[PDB]
Amino acid sequence: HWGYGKHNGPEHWHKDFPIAKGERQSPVDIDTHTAKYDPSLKPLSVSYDQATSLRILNNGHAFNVEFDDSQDKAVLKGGPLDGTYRLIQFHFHWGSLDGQGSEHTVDKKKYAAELHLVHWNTKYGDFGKAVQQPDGLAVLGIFLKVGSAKPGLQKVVDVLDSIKTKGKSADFTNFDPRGLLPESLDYWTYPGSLTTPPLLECVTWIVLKEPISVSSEQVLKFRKLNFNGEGEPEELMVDNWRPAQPLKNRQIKASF
Ligand SMILES: Nc1nnc(C(F)(F)S(N)(=O)=O)s1
Ligand SMILES: [Zn+2]
Repeated sequence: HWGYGKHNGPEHWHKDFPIAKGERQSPVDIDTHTAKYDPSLKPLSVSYDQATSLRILNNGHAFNVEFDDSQDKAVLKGGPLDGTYRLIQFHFHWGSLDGQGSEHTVDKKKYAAELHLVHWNTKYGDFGKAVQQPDGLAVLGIFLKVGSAKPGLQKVVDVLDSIKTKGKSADFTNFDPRGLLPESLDYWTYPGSLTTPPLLECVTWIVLKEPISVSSEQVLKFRKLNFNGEGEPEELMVDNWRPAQPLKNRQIKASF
């Protein structure tokens, strides 16, 4: 099935998922000189004080930190969004080397990794109905650069050794995602898609301008994870990013 290798990677996905060549695919290159400041944009509201993490899972492509989304505990509102979007999970994309790993690029610059916090529109009642709607999801993306350590990331780094291979999971309660956010909430926003199969065109992307810093040692532990299952030959989980897709005369709007 799909992956990130030469024989099942991004350039192959369109055969099973034709929407890969669609009109609003993600990620994209953010040309900062062409993005336009949008005064219609309301301020962004990230309300994560009640967030309830439950578990972390290696899904064979990345790891997901899962939240309890059976109530309005952690939500994203405002900015370009109408309504309330509830946090369901976050995950990362990262590279084999510090010069690559992000999915979005900024003036063609690639970061070492990208964090995605995935939220769904509560008006659609559940995640699987929301991904079938053009405004069903809101994903907050945050770039990672290598430099000083991110203290709030270390509890994630700490548990990765217990979910090395595909299908492993570990308990991950009481994790606070507020510890992953940069100081500034300035952002770029555009309509796009999931960046993995099934590549559904349901996402309002909100990409923060300010990256967070993580240490070399932290990202190195990311790179010790495995795409394969236990007892199979080691395939390091690296370069699980989709490259930039054609913008197709969407306009990227800036909040600043
Ligand atoms: N892991 C993944 N979880 N969600 C994924 C997505 F494809 F939906 S993304 N990269 O947020 O568009 S990747
Ligand atoms: Zn993602």
